Amino acid sequence: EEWYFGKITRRESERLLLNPENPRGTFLVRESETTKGAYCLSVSDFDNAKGLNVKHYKIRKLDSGGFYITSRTQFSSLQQLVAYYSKHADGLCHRLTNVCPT
Repeated sequence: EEWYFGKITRRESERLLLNPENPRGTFLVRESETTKGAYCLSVSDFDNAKGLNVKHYKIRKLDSGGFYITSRTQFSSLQQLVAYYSKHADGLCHRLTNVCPT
């Protein structure tokens, strides 16, 4: 619930995620703006050339009702997806480390 930001836009999610004191891996889950029914996991990242940046991963819907970023790793809920990537990056730009503040 804490990390579910609902109908926040892609750019508003970037504004919040790009706060300079957010550790790398700060994230939120939102409804996708461009794919109705899908969600997005937006994560803060960083590299030493470009600096702070946000990576967006579309979370698409399954026919069983599940969710997935890559079809190779499907979940029965967004809570299960968030718990999984908080445990290990498994291909994400970085492990989910902190829920995006306020």
